[PDB]
Amino acid sequence: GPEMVRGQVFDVGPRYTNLSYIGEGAYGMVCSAYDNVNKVRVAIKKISPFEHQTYCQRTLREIKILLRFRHENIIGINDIIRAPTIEQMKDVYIVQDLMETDLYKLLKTQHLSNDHICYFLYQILRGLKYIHSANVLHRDLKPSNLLLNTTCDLKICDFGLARVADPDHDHTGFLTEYVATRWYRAPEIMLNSKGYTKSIDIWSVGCILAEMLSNRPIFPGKHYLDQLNHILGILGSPSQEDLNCIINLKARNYLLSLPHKNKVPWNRLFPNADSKALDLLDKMLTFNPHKRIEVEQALAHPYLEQYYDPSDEPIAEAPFKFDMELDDLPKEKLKELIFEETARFQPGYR
Ligand SMILES: Cc1ccc(-n2nnc3c(=O)n(CC(=O)NCc4ccc5c(c4)OCO5)cnc32)cc1C
Ligand SMILES: Nc1ncnc2c1c(I)cn2[C@@H]1O[C@H](CO)[C@@H](O)[C@H]1O
Repeated sequence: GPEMVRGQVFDVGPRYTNLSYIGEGAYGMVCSAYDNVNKVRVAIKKISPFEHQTYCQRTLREIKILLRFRHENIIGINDIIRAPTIEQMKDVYIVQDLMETDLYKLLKTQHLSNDHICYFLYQILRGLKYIHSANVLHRDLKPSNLLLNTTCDLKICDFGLARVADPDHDHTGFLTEYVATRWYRAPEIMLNSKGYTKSIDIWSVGCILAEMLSNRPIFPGKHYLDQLNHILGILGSPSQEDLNCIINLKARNYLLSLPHKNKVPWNRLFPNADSKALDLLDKMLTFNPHKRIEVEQALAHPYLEQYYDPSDEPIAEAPFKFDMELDDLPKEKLKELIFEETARFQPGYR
């Protein structure tokens, strides 16, 4: 019959066998398996998105982007398995390089040395440099989306919320819904931004750097608005100039309605941290997204000086483009596009 794991068919045989559970998450079990062709254990994520129209959006953009990207610090797609017809296609299996852990799990069981933190940050920013050079935003960076192995190699994964950048259409209203993980959301997400600019990913990296420095999320909000209160709990109330930058008056008055908060100095929060790391952290976690440091400026910061090397930091061929976007297309048209996009892996084909 068809192999299966924890009362669930993982119909990846005969090529992939000897399965073993890793974990779940984005409506999909993840297993390792032995690839009987390439003779190596691989990771396989099972995805069932065709009931819900958003899950289809997230699946298609992920596949499309990850098939186009080629970068040491970004997880690739090695194979995609699905039924040969389509009405049979109820599941999609995406085969990827097997990594050993992720930063989230690592931080649960280890305090990182400064040397380790510096190197992990470099790799995160090296990967991000590539993504942003394609004008793509990851939009959900966090420790559990950073895969690792014992040799300290790092790969960014989970491009389900990724989009082509779009600063022209970034403006949105106060309190707009959002899907990305609360603790890593830039302040402007709660104020006037849909997260369509590169500064949104830099904020998230700053959050991760703070977490590596202390093994504690720096901004653990419990609810939507509470998240913004935590951020101001460290940054302090916004400056006059920064208040004005905010366009719509609703968000502007909400900020005015908050009690004044004193800025907690970085080296008071992290007394044992490298002062160069704190200087870069300060520039990544800046309230005003226009003043926030850019990925190449972060790579060129004194903290990363032993690694920064543009000749060893690939960039993209040219800006990525979605021929048409996916936020209106019905989930049946999306399934079709997922079908064609995955056909290149169907045994046979020319
Ligand atoms: C409790 C506990 C604590 C710590 C550790 N580990 N594990 N590995 C290491 C390790 O490498 N360094 C030194 C270091 O800074 N290396 C950077 C580097 C590694 C590869 C590169 C590289 C740089 O440039 C290219 O390739 C220090 N401490 C470590 C393990 C456990 C279990
Ligand atoms: N390619 C991989 N190698 C190793 N583990 C992986 C992956 C992938 I894709 C996902 N996971 C595991 O699923 C969760 C994502 O953080 C975690 O449980 C994470 O360990």
